Amino acid sequence: VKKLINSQISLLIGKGLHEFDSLRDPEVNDFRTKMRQFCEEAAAHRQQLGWVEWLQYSFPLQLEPNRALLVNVKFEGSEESFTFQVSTKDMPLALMACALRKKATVFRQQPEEYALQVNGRHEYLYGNYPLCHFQYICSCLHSGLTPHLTMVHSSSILAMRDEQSNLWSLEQPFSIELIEGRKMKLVVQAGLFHGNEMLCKTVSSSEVNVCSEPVWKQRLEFDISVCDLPRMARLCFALYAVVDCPIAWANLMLFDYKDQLKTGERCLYMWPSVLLNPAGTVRGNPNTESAAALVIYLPEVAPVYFPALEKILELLREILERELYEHEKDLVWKMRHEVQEHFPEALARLLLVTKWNKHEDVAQMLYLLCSWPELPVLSALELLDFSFPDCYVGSFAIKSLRKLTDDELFQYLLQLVQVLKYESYLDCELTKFLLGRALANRKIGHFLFWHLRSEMHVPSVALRFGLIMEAYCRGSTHHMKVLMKQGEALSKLKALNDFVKVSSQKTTKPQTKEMMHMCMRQETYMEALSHLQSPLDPSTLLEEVCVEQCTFMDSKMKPLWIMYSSEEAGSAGNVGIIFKNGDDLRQDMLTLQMIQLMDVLWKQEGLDLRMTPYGCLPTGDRTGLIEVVLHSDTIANIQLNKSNMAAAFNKDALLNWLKSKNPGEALDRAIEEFTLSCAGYCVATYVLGIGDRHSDNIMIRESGQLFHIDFGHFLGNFRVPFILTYDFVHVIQQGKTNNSEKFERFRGYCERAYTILRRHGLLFLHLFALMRAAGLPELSCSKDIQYLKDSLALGKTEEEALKHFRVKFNEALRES
Ligand SMILES: C[C@H](Nc1ncnc(N)c1C#Cc1cn[nH]c1)c1nc2cccc(Cl)c2c(=O)n1-c1ccccc1
Repeated sequence: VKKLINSQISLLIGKGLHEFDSLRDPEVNDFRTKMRQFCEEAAAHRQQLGWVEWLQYSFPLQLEPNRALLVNVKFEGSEESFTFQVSTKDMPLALMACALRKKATVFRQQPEEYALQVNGRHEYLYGNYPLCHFQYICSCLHSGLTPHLTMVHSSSILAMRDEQSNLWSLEQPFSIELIEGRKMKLVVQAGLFHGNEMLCKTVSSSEVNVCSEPVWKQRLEFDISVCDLPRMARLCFALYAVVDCPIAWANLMLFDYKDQLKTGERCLYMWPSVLLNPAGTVRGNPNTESAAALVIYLPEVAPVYFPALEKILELLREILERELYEHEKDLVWKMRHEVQEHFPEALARLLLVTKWNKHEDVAQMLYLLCSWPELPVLSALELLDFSFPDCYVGSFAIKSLRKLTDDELFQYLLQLVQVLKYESYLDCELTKFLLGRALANRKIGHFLFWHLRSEMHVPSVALRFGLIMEAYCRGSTHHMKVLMKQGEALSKLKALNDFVKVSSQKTTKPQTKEMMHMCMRQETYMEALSHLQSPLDPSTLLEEVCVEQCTFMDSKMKPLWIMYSSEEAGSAGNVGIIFKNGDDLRQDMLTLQMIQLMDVLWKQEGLDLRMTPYGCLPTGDRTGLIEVVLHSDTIANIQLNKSNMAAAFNKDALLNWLKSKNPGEALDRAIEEFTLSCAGYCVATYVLGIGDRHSDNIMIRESGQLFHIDFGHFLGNFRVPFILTYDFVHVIQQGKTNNSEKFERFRGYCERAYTILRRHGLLFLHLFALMRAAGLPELSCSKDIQYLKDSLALGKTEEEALKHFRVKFNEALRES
């Protein structure tokens, strides 16, 4: 019985559990235990949660940041439905109060015992809040569509819970003896690093010939006392050749995870190259066989652990804040004590002057860290940055981070996961925290898994991600079932796309399309492809898959197009997803995630650019899912101006198009939608650098809202300036050649959107800092990020920045 599970875990996480054991690594062994029971006691807690507390776990709310409204309401055991009229300002209960009395009359005669399940979705309606504060309601009301809810009893929501049954004396210089290696001449650079910059000095070595397997036994000496290496400090090797050609690199913690200094001899299996790399990880390559190892000797010292801590309890400027000439590092460190007293939110600037190479400053720096008032989240995001490796800051950072909402957590989740690659050991506070939150919220649970599942093909993180995944599973056995269902859909889809690629090679679109439909209609594909939660959205219920509607785009990686339909969800149950295999999909997810962040900040200052935030989810190696936006066409299609329709100038295709989708008065609103979304995405794509936009990767929806697809290009990689296209300019202007009233309302939208993002310019900056961890080729250098500072123009005055933004815009009308 524990063997079925372990086995289902191996399947699910993409690595066999037996590969852990088989490592005889003690660090990994107590990781697996200290975490198995954090997680099971977490689940313990879970199966005794109250019923509403269960709803808040399995189906956490969806929420937006005077008039009336129609709502069909059901019950479980039946199909009889009543329509209502409630306003947008009622609570969920008014509805339920009113829902039972129209029953208490048919069945011929207590609203607090209930919840409104949205229909054919794992979404529910309950709480403090008005009706239109809800993400579904304020959404059905635009679409003007009737909400369809279900009165689900407390007895029913406990039934589901039930189902989910589970020292400092050493003052000589530190040095290593080099030994052998196993792949002109050969060089071996080595630095002592803490975070970003180095403690000691650069230390090359004896030259040898590429005649190698080489042997060095040169005693390599480092410029720093031993009593003064910090608790971290990573030692950082690098192997090249000249008469410079990079070869491999390798890092390692100078201390045991269990705290003690590292002696004495060990073997370093190195990762290759492309030139000395403090940021790569401090575990070694799994490729044992192929891998160039390096062997060194970490010398002896008597069993010196690293001192616990009541015994580091030992001990006009401000044209300053928010790079130095550090004839100013002084006054910062000098009067550090009332930095803490009178300026707490500059903790970071301080750590970035603290001496890590000498333990007296560190002990003193840490001394102010424990008394430090906690920070605002924006600040804690800063401290996660690589250049604050320190266990303690990271503890402080995590400490200040518990004041996150599950909503903001979900909003920064992709970065926090990237941060997991910096961590120097396995059992860190961030991991404990993420699993804590994840186990405590099933939407968080969902997306944490997939952020990890999607990287198990990358050797540098397969072990850690694997390890956490398994823990998550030990604490959520049921949710493991639901994720298998998903991973199997994706397994099959992949096979089906392989077939579609191959088949399309030798035959026509109707033939391959009709062939695919049979592949699908096999018993095995119908079972796998149906009746699962959507990896893109766990409240979306992919149920009965419509094969007649499935197709594939006749382009290079032949993405698939899968429609679905729930009968107990009606029209809002007919949804689709896109399978794409071939491309790395992490670039887009980042882009769509940031854009969605833009729509939140704008909405939080009362500005709705009617944006369009479709899910994008990478699931595996160059493989992931994209969410389908029904009722939408590419501009490029629309502008082909074909015959059929009911356009004398190509300029008018788009507008005519718009007209035919919105006759009578509805064309007013669509133009408006159009104008708003076009302001959003124009500013979105200008701030972010999104390149070569053309009518093939811009889509418009019948409502009018336009949105962008295919985000390959990013942060102005080929300075990307503002773009305004004549033919949306022509739609904005309702047809007219000279509609300055409608066009400048449009310029304002843009200016507002731009200024609102500028006041959070720092959030985006902190968030792009952490993503540097992600290996995204168009996001690695220090000055890919300066693109975002000169976009946001964050170093100018608000009246000045908007001066220059105004130049950029005006030059972009001028193209048309
Ligand atoms: C370009 C269009 N794309 C999206 N359509 C809606 N909703 C989205 N979410 C996306 C998307 C996307 C995307 C791709 N890369 N990054 C994001 C699209 N993508 C496809 C992908 C695979 C297979 C097919 Cl058969 C199609 C397909 O027919 N269209 C399409 C073309 C014109 C009119 C309607 C549909």
